[PDB]
Amino acid sequence: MSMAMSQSNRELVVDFLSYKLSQKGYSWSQFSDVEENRTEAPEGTESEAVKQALREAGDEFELRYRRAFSDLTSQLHITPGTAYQSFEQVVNELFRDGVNWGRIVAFFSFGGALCVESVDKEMQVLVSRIAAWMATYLNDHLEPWIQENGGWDTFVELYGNNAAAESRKGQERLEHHHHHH
Ligand SMILES: O=C(NS(=O)(=O)c1ccc(NCCSc2ccccc2)c([N+](=O)[O-])c1)c1ccc(-c2ccc(F)cc2)cc1
Repeated sequence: MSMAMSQSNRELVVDFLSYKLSQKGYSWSQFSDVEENRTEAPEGTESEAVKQALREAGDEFELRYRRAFSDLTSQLHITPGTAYQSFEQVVNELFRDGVNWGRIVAFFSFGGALCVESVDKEMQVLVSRIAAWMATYLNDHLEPWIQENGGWDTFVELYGNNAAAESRKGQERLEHHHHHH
């Protein structure tokens, strides 16, 4: 069978996380140490598309929304006290109007943003904790909706273009016929 969503959540936040960490030079394998097998050329499949959309989303979403969670992040001060309580409290606030594809892109970049920042200073020990909270939220606190709408394949085929348009141009005045009369 396909048995999707079998384990594309725990390593979903870590995959995008490293994508933003390597940009700063923090890496991830060195975050909490842990033995390092190797992974030279295992291949396996590496044919995931969600990581692609979530990638551009972190950029596109960070343009039209000059102010998205400017208050949410400010309400997540990192410290030896809160963690999943305040994180879920402000996070649930995002998944309240209605679980949507964009909402899933905002909660994703929002989490990686908390790790890239906590690690940007000198705290690479609470990265698995934050990434874990987002991993569980997607494990069974959102998946049921990801498929009810269509599934990750839709989250990309719907917005994440994949050379499927086969139109190239598309402009032509305004890709429309001014139906508004
Ligand atoms: O528009 C939203 N969701 S959506 O209507 O379902 C949508 C719309 C367009 C795109 N993409 C095309 C335009 S770019 C974009 C991408 C992600 C988020 C926003 C824009 C995507 N998406 O890619 O996931 C998703 C959306 C808008 C605002 C918020 C939001 C909620 C609370 C906040 F504090 C800040 C922002 C959360 C989601």
